[PDB]
Amino acid sequence: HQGYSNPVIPGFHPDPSVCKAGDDYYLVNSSFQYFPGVPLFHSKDLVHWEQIGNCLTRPSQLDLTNANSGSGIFAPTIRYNDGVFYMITTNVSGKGNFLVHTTDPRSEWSEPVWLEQGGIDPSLYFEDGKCFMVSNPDGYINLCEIDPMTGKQLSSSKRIWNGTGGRYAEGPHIYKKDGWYYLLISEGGTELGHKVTIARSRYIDGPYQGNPANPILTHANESGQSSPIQGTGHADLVEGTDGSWWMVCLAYRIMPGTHHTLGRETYLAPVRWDKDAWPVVNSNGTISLKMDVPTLPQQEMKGRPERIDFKEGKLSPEWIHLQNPEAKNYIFTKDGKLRLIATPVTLSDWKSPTFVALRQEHFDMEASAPVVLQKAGVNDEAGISVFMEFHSHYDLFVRQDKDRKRSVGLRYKLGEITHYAKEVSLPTDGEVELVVKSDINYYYFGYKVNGIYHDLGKMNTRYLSTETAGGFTGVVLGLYITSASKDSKAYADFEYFKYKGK
Ligand SMILES: OC[C@@H]1O/C(=N\O)[C@H](O)[C@H]1O
Repeated sequence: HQGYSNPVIPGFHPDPSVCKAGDDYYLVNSSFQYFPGVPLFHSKDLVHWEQIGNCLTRPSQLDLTNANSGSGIFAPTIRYNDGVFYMITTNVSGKGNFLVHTTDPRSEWSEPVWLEQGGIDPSLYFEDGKCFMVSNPDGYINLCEIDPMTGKQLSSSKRIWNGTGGRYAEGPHIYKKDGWYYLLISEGGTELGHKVTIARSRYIDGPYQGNPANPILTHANESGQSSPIQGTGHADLVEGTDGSWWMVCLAYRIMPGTHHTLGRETYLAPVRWDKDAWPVVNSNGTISLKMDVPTLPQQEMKGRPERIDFKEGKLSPEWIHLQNPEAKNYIFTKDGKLRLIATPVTLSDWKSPTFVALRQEHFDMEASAPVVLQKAGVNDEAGISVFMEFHSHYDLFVRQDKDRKRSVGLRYKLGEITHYAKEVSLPTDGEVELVVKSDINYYYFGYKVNGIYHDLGKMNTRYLSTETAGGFTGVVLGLYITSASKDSKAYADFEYFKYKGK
């Protein structure tokens, strides 16, 4: 009933949108180049969230050809109306705006319903048996009516607002309260200038008048400059079960030199919203890591296991691939290991490698996995990659050398640099466990064989940040295999994946 920590969903979980279905809450994030797309969460208290799945789970729903950290799936919105869940988003690597729907969030969602109105950050609002769509073509918030089942546009598009004057007006959502249509948007861009602004009108099609107190949430001003959280924005308003008001929003945690590697994460703020009043977010339009505020009655949810095993023969919803995966290269063995089949595709090829990953969700963490490389030709490799983008990733691996010898290598890919930090000869018997640790300053790398851990050294975190590497995503930790030899049938088995955050 009192207090929680932010972020409520750590690591790469940007552009949160939430809906209330009775006493249940469901939340979606943008996923960019990753498959499956649009992670889908469930909560009873807005604080604790369980990933129950992903909205885009089949190739027919999600074409990621040539997608990267700056393309693919952008901000999604989730809405619940009359027993139907709708998820509306943009695929910028494909045909643009669309939605999918379902009556059961845990089931397979529909095929895409492609939409006419352009721009990005589409969102839906329902009233009087009608479905209204907003998005942001040419920087203007546009409104139209749609049939959400057929995707047919039923009214002409109208420009309803263009924000307070701040840059990159996006994330529009309409709500109705106290006889006003409230239009909430993001301005300022998704870096340090991020802010949430709100306008209202007696008519859904305007004219909209801005809140004199805008912005309603931002760390861009003097009041936020010292905060370890920056870039607060892309909010979605939601009602508590007790009639209180809340918002989910994105933000990030800054690192030295103004860097962030954990992506934009999902944050929660309380909102005061009196009858006939404008909303005020957490008193002064800021949020904190420790939120000492009343909450809905709290219920803990299932999280990521400290040791993930593959005995069940199914990866949980948390696991993500680069672009559209070659599904036959990920298999589960008789003794319950993850088996990854090699292809020649490296992690720098801008195509889908045999690569599957979990988001890094803590500054201080340790992750590890045993690696059993088999049927390998010379220079075939398998291991763990600390991955931001095809041009920005640190790779720790077991490599097949000549004469049945093997080694552990550590390779840093940064633009035109491909730097071999270490190449260490292995003992011919002994299962190798590869180990990646981190703190806010460095990744540390090592390996364990025959009960002895060996340090392979460290590398700065800043080179994998969004500020350095570009794009819209966060660091992921991936298991991978790449062949580089004539006619290779190499594969590698991974018995578990350990992840523990401090
Ligand atoms: O990518 C175009 C805009 O740039 C931004 N921030 O820098 C906004 O979030 C995008 O809408």
